[PDB]
Amino acid sequence: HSSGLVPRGSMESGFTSKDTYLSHFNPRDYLEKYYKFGSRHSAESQILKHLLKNLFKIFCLDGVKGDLLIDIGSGPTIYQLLSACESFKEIVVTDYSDQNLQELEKWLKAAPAAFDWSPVVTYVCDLEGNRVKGPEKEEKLRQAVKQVLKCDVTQSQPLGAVPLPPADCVLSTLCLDAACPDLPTYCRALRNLGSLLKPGGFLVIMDALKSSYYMIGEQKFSSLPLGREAVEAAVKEAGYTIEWFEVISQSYSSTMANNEGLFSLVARKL
Ligand SMILES: NC(=O)c1cccc(C#CCN(CC[C@@H](N)C(=O)O)C[C@H]2O[C@H](n3cnc4c(N)ncnc43)[C@@H](O)[C@H]2O)c1
Repeated sequence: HSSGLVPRGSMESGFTSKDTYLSHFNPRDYLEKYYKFGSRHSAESQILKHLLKNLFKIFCLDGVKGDLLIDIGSGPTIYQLLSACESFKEIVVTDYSDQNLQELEKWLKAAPAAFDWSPVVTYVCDLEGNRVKGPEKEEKLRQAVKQVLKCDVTQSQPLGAVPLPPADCVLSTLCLDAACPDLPTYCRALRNLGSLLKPGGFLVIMDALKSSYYMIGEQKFSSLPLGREAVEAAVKEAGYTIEWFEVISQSYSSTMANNEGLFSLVARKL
């Protein structure tokens, strides 16, 4: 093993192996290290609020809406879907790592051991005008999530053999940097994801810029350090057109990730 020197599961290829996401990725540690939302003025909270505001604007003031939205690399998180469940009749959340989708499956049952998204749900409700309070928002979301599937962005069929109608949208937060060891792997995954999108559908990606790693405590995972133009071009060569592309300076703390901001885009398959 490497021991901090380089990302775990990467001494050989240079990039954390996907089997490492089944070995050493503890979703409950991840949730508490990035989504506690306990103090709102952590570096983690400021980033999350921006993610939530972008999702709110994309899904509640912009057009993006429809019948099916497929979220890619959900991990064990549900925040990226709270504003989205207002505009899509059905949401299918996916992930590669069985540990993350069970920690997810615990949350749709509202099982007591589950992680508490209570305050995060609350912050999205006030954004959306306080039509509802938390518990109903969570219950609106829980009925919308209609499937929990094993997923792999590196495959010709990312979702394997599971049949689904073409999605009205595909979303992916903090995954592709984590899932793709290089630019050709990165570009291939965005074409694999287009495999699930109707023509003229929406691709919504938010990720980290020039980030070579992120931490969950002391276990270090690899991240593809991409710049805006690398991402801008990678998406363009996957067969999409970018309707909006935004970049913010705000970064994770040096202890958790060495990103230089995050990016946020809306694209459409040509
Ligand atoms: N880039 C940085 O430095 C950085 C900065 C800040 C945070 C993070 C993070 C992170 C964790 N992330 C989920 C987070 C997400 N839903 C969210 O919280 O927003 C990993 C996800 O990708 C895994 N995966 C791995 N291989 C895959 C493959 N081949 N196909 C499909 N999925 C694959 C999944 O297991 C899933 O867990 C990274």
